[PDB]
Amino acid sequence: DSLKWIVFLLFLIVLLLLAIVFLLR
Amino acid sequence: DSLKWIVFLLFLIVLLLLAIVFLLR
Amino acid sequence: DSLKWIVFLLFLIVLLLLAIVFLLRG
Amino acid sequence: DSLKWIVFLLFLIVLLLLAIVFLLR
Amino acid sequence: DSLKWIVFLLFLIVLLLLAIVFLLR
Repeated sequence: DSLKWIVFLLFLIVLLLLAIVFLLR
Repeated sequence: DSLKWIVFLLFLIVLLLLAIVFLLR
Repeated sequence: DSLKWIVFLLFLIVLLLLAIVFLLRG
Repeated sequence: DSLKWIVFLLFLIVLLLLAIVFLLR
Repeated sequence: DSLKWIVFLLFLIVLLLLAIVFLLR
């Protein structure tokens, strides 16, 4: 489907923002 | 529910972006 | 419907990204 | 429709991320 | 079709965030 990929990409975005916060701190 | 999943991930994204804003400022 | 909440959160995200742009500018 | 606004906001998010990348480069 | 555009923009956002992480590291 496509909503599954949308959710997975949003999860990847959450992970990448977590990593960005880690690197900023 | 898909839509519900998307709202929660976007809320996490908003929280992380607020954290990034306050880490920059 | 959750589409309204999705649009609200995306609008907040746009605002926060503009804030980040301005913070990186000066 | 709300899908058009979602696409528009995502496109603006892409533009803002491009601006962030350009500023960081 | 708007879902294809949404997935495309989300994938581009993921790529840009990966670039931001790779630039911060």
